Amino acid sequence: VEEYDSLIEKMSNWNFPIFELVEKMGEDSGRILSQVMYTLFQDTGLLEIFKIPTQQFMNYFRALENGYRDIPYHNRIHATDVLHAVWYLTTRPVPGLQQIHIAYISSKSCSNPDESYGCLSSNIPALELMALYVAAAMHDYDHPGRTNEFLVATNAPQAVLYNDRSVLENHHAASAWNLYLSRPEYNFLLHLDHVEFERFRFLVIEAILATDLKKHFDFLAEFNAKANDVNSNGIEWSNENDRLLVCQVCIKLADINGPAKVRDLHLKWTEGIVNEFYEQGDEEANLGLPISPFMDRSDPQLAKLQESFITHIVGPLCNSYDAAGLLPGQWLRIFCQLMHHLTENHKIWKENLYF
Amino acid sequence: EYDSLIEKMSNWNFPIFELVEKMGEDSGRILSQVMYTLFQDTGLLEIFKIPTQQFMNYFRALENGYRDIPYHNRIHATDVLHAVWYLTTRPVPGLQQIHNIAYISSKSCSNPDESYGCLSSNIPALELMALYVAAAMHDYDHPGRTNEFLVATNAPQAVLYNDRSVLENHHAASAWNLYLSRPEYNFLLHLDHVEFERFRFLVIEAILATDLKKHFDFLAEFNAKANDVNSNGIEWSNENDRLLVCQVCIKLADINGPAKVRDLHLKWTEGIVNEFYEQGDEEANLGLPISPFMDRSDPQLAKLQESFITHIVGPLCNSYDAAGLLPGQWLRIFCQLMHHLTENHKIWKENLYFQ
Ligand SMILES: [C]OC1=[C]C2=C([C]=[C]1)C(O[C])=[C]C(C(=O)[N]C1=[C]C(C(=O)N([C])[C]C3=[C][C]=[C][C]=[C]3)=[C]C([B]([O])=O)=[C]1)=N2
Ligand SMILES: [C]OC1=[C]C2=C([C]=[C]1)C(O[C])=[C]C(C(=O)[N]C1=[C]C(C(=O)N([C])[C]C3=[C][C]=[C][C]=[C]3)=[C]C([B]([O])=O)=[C]1)=N2
Ligand SMILES: [Mg+2]
Ligand SMILES: [Mg+2]
Ligand SMILES: [Mg+2]
Ligand SMILES: [Mg+2]
Repeated sequence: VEEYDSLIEKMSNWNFPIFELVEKMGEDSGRILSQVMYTLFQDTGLLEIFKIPTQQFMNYFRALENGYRDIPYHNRIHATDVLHAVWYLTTRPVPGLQQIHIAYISSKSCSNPDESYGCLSSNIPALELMALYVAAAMHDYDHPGRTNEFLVATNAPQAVLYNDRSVLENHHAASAWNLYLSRPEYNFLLHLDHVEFERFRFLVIEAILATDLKKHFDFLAEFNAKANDVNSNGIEWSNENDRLLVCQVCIKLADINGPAKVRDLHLKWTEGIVNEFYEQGDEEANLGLPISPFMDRSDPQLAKLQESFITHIVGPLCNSYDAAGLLPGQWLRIFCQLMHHLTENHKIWKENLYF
Repeated sequence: EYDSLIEKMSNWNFPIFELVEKMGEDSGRILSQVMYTLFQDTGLLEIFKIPTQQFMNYFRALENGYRDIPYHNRIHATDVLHAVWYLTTRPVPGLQQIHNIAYISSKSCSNPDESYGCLSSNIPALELMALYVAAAMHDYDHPGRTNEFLVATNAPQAVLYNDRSVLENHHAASAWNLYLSRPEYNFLLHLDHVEFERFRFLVIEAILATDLKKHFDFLAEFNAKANDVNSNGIEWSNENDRLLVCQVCIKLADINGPAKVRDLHLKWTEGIVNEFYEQGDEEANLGLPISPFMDRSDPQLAKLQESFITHIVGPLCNSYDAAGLLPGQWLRIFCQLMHHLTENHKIWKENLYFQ
């Protein structure tokens, strides 16, 4: 209860210094995702709204956590960071977004300054935002630190099992749900009815499956058509598919936040993913496979990787989200914190490349 | 045996149940024998230098993976394989030829003249083999339940595949898993990494197209390309246009019954309802709502047949026929299975309206 208010205050910062929390937990850093999950459901009130008994909640997420491996990047910490991002993006105030309001959540840890500000929490039903948060928690569960391309190339059992389509992302969702159903001391959704649960599950899976970057430009196209058509009105908040698509793009952005954060955090995350890349290159080399781009430890091209990734993947996504007026910011023109971070970071790396 | 069979199968209404009966004790080998026969007829054995031993090893395994169930069995698999072969080889009125990169011709007929074309002339041999192999696999290890049943009951397969195309993913996944499960099966040993990778892709795409939840999606996409009056139809040079044609081809092959002689249509109908009723029997036992048309003690057999021919089969055949891809002959044009389809559609409309 003392600890609760300490943490919720730290996480109200977009640049939540998570690695300090991992260090502060030291010995019990393995429980980071379960503690943050609890904290955020309390903050959003999702516990009271769906009458979630704490024992099972904690049972499940404690299991989920342990399903994340001890690997540089695709671990409990990443899962937690992404969960934070989606929560922040869906709760915090957005300039010029209409409010509207089947239950809906509010973050106890802030009210919309005025009526010129809206929250996604006001426009997306609580059931749907819970899916997104739970999806964030699961989205990389039991990730083996290899890419889809690697698994397909090597005809890995998983790759065969899923016919080479969204191999990891299907496995994340499948083994996560398999866990949830694997014992009754996990069924924290016991107070949702058949239809609510069916739907919840659907929404979670769609959210997880959207994190595959092979589908990146497809998702991005579909979103600009709906949201960023100049002759259309953007997002019909009343429409089921328009709401899902918003959440899909939200988690997509949450999953790759680093370049839109302070350098300190961006670089820590970078360190993690390349270390995971190099382990894969090490294995590729051993099996006599062509070493994937930017995975040859004896040739980083770290500037080229960062710039390419910001330019081709992160940049266009954030601009679509920003153009659609869905990014939390404040009035002056509008100041969008992570668009500043993204631009500052994009410039630093353009610089290291050119010179 | 060879010349006997190939002559019988040159009939669109190939009387398969006679062949199953004629094979009697060796009726379990029907799919492997027909597979062999048709690759010989098309010359696919010589073109990809396929060693018979492994070919037969694999397909004999594949056969055994088909269960002893009313409808989704080796016989259905064989029927569908026949349909795709017939549709892709036989002469099509008014279709341009192009190449008759390897292409096949059926030893068991030449285009009567230059006013006739074959699909075999317009789709590469690699791609048509995928289709045929896909037909063979397309229902492998089918448990005689619907996707909706497996999803409803949170069956392990349904969880494994996150409720998307559950059976169709399993058909392709466990089929390929078998092919790779021992080297005495590798009949494609003379394709290079790229050719094989691609072949596999094409096979899976073909199998996954047989999910009827994607029916209206596939149907839309096809009429857009093929039957647009302001577009120039099918670019036979284009990879995606050719795949889509094969997808629609197998789609149509999987549900051919209504476009066959009433004798055959009704035999197939008998099979599927017997499979339906076994599922209803189980639904009843688990205290689940019995799915439409699955309560043996209440067939509504006319309503099922009429609905299915009108809403699923009818529109598909008309799209294929409008796009001028159906084998037929000049007079106007007589399309045999359009006649069958219409006569059958009328007989069922009649049993409904009147009885
Ligand atoms: C959150 O903070 C950051 C996250 C960063 C990052 C920097 C900060 C970064 O700097 C260059 C790179 C990545 C990155 O590559 N993540 C990632 C990649 C793939 C993958 O699919 N790869 C490498 C093939 C691919 C690349 C481009 C397009 C398609 C495929 C799968 C997963 B995952 O979590 O499952 C995650 N993430
Ligand atoms: C080859 O010749 C014939 C084939 C016939 C047929 C008559 C002749 C027939 O008469 C009623 C019905 C069927 C049929 O239903 N096949 C089938 C259906 C579904 C399915 O998805 N069902 C039942 C829900 C559904 C029904 C209609 C529309 C959408 C969904 C899954 C699979 B399978 O193999 O997995 C196979 N096939
Ligand atoms: Mg991932
Ligand atoms: Mg991730
Ligand atoms: Mg099927
Ligand atoms: Mg079938």
